[PDB]
Amino acid sequence: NAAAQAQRQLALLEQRHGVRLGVQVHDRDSDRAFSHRADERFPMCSTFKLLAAGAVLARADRGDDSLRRLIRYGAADIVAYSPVTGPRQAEGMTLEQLCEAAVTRSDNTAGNLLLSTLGGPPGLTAYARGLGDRMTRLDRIETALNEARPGDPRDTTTPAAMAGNLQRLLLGDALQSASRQRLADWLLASQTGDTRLRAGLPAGWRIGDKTGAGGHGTNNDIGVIWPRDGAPVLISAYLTQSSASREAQNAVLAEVGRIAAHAVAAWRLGS
Repeated sequence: NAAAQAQRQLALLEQRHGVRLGVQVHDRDSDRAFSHRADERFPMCSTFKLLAAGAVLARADRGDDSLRRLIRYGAADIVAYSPVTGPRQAEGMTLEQLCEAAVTRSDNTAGNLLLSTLGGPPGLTAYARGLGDRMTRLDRIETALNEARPGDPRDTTTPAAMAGNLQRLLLGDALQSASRQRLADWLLASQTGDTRLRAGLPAGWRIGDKTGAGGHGTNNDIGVIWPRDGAPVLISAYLTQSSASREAQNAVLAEVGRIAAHAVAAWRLGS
């Protein structure tokens, strides 16, 4: 069937690029799924920012925080790759501006500032447990969490666990409808994955995605695909142990996107 063909394609792709690849895809239209290593652990890298923004939105939903709250921070708090938070440091930024910077732009200081409102990495882990995710754990802050050492449990998820979180946050009831829309909008506005999953999608399809990259040849992309004419598709793609360049890694993820889009189309056509 289409799921078996997609799984064979992923196995061949993994072998020819010398990587360890973890993928979960779930098409909400046909309700069908396929996966590869979906129960194995992979380093999250910046993909944690999707969860962090979800946790902030959930707090806003229950009145435990406010998206309009102004957060002050110092030059001493700035870490690498902070294109939004760096220039705004003296004036501060609101919680919603920080969520947008973290999700849409992958701003690292923004991610750390979100974590600071959640009780740190332990707060994000607790949030994941509340979503029914028994695997994901965050232990470090940016950029330490990007080490991505094989075998290290810190700062890891599984493709299946993260796909479940995408479902609850974007498509289910973990967030109120308005907050669900905000998160989708921040993800759909991202460009950081233009050469990753999005590059493999048919014309007119959209993806709201969160990328990440780290040590040991780690490069990830997770999100929700909205096809041109179909219900949403959850996708979580984690790649690690590449010996190749970043551009080569990105092209592997683009091919995962093509494999996923073809399976969705095949389920639609009845192939």
